[PDB]
Amino acid sequence: NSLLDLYAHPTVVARFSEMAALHPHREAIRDRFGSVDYRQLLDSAEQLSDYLLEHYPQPGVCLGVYGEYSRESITCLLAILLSGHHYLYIDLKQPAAWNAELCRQVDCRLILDCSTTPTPANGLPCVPVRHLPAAPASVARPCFAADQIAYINFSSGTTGRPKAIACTHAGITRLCLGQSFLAFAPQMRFLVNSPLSFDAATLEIWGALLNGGCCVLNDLGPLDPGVLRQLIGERGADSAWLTASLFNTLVDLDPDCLGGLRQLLTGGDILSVPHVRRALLRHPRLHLVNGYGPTENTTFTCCHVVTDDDLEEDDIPIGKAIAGTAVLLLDEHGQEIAEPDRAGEIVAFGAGLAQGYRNDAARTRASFVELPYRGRLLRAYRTGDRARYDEQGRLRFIGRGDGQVKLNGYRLDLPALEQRFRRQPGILDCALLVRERNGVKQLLCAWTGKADASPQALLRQLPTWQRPHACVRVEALPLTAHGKLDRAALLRRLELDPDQRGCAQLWSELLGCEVGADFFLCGGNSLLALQLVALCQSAGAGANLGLADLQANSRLDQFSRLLRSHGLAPERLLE
Ligand SMILES: *P(=O)(O)OCC(C)(C)[C@@H](O)C(=O)NCCC(=O)NCCS[C@@H](CS(=O)(=O)NC[C@H]1O[C@@H](n2cnc3c(N)ncnc32)[C@H](O)[C@@H]1O)[C@H](N)C(C)C
Repeated sequence: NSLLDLYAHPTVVARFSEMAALHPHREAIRDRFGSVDYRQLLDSAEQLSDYLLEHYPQPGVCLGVYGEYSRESITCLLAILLSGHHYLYIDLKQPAAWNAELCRQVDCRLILDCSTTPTPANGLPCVPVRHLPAAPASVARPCFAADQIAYINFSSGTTGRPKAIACTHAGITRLCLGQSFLAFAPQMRFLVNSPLSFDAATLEIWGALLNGGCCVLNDLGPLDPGVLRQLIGERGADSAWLTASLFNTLVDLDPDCLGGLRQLLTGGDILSVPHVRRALLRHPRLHLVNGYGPTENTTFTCCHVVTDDDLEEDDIPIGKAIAGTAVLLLDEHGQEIAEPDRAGEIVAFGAGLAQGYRNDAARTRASFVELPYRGRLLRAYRTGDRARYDEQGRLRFIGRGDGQVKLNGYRLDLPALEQRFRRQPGILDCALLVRERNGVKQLLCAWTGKADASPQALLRQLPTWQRPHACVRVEALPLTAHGKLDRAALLRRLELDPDQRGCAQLWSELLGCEVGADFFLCGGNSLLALQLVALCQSAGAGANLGLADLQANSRLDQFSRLLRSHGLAPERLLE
């Protein structure tokens, strides 16, 4: 209270400059090539900023960044902030129209290309930053207030129209300073892994840099037991965030791969108590935290440090408001719930509140409101998350009233996506389901219509994380006696060679889908692909990669051949 006030918090750049001044020789960044210390990071960043200010001397413009984590991409984030501008991650894994739409929404001037590999941009103004000329020698940095935009993340956008959520310097410095839920210290080594399109990345990067710690970048490829083990062992990562279902996957595959971490946060969806239990009894000294919050409130709203006693609950508490934030639980009538075991909506106040939804006034007025807190009448955001208090005054997550789902940490408005499928030519009806198989989520799509009507165009237009893992055509969507989609019925519906029939039984058991002579059109996804590859490696492989045998071999023709290359299909069943 009064930390709820944006102006009580410093700028990202003021705080970083403070760190760089105190800790010139501490590792700021550790990548495959070495480390960069604070003084070096600061210089590089200032130089690149000299270039930016030359081309965009007026504070407050949106600049893009592309490429997987590198010393250059971090440096770019810093240079952008230093110039009074804000960053937008343009993911080139995504379809052109989608990225172009983002850029239009925030008026993205120029993209700073750190991509190691050749950029097939072709619509967009990319400038490669590596080996850049070293422009005119200095510029005074604008001294902006803490309410300046640091970065943009987008609303789901399953309508086809994603809305920009502008987050502020104060949101970040609030997140990273004066907290109790994690120990932020100069000795911390934070794994930088999460997709920079979304807000866990915020914690992983700024948590370290604002505290004099080191960012340990994953430049080794998708996170899995071996890569994690490597980032911990060789590079000394002691602190990490993992979206709940990735945490689940790792714990199931190789629980000891968590060994060496002092601090681990997970969240982004409802935590699995069994997996939390296994990680904790496996690693009794681990400081484990359940982080909760919407992008609109900047990374975290509530966090809960996990205890022994929690391991007997049906759900891990999401705990309490972080410093610089406040929450209320509201009834249907708008009055705060003061007592245990009574469900209501989570409402948020404080320094984490984002600007609103750029170019959407209605959404903005709907969830960004003024509401009384204590005495004062404060700006607030309504999460749409139903929770309840427990005996100890800790929040306990219930769920949502609208159709919004988390798909392995990704935010989707499912109804709008479904409707998007209905609009496709020759498609009568469509049902979208998210499934909880194997600690992980799957997005399953069943549609009715012309037999030729499969919506491949639409899928090519969807950002990758919005594409169903299975698209099946059906006779009809099963209705119950009450007229409601019969979900169990639907999932139920969704269920040759010597070794070709083995691969397809395996895939069936793992995916919950069909045989007949493709994994990622069959209900596979990146997490399940991890598990499958790990099985295959248990079996006398590991020349068999996440890349080779699955993506290059994804048919089950190509996979029955890649399998029958080294070993037998029936063996994996008991591995
Ligand atoms: P494959 O699928 O191709 O690849 C696998 C990986 C792991 C690479 C891929 O799936 C991946 O990267 N997944 C993670 C995606 C990601 O980085 N997501 C961002 C984190 S979620 C974010 C805000 S949010 O998207 O708006 N979601 C907020 C709502 O989510 C629910 N929620 C959040 N936290 C919860 C907890 N602890 N318990 C229960 N529910 C929770 C609520 O409905 C929120 O309103 C936030 N900022 C997280 C916390 C960082």
